[PDB]
Amino acid sequence: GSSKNELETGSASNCPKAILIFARGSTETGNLGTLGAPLGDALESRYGASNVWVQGVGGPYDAALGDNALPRGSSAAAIREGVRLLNLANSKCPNSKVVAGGYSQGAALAAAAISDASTTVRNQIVGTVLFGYTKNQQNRGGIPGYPQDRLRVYCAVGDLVCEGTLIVLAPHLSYGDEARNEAPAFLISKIGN
Ligand code: NA
Ligand code: NA
Repeated sequence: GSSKNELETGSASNCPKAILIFARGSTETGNLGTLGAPLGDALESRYGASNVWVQGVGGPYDAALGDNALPRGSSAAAIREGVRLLNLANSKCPNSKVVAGGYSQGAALAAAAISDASTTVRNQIVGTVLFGYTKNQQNRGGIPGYPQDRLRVYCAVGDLVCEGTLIVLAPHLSYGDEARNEAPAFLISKIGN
């Protein structure tokens, strides 16, 4: 489908301006899902496709429904895969700008992976977007250890997963416009001209 693996396939001899690492929502196919794919497209339209590596969080992250109930909102193995990818970006391309994101379970995964990441890796992540953030309430609109200016949380009116519950209703499926417009505009501001 819409998956992207450019951090895995790219050459440390041609590091890009930006690397996006994005985690999909529960039951979404591929490694980007409905929001990661247009978010990556938008960054490639702004900077050129060869100047952005788009990477989804796959492998061990199976976006299983039951893993929402685990304490941080995803599996330990899925969070560790997020960390692994952030570290691969830092090992291959330490001076590339990293931007991160997630939807739904994937926003919990991203938040936990950024919390667990080294000071070096968190410093390289210039911007993060979270859509339908399942730990919005519990993490008070932030990511632990991550400066607020680098974050945007998109929590729709009536998306109760942002309100300390795991109740999934139609507003949870409303983020496509933000993934094509406000969210990439924010990441572009953090990457720079
Ligand atoms: Na690309
Ligand atoms: Na919307």
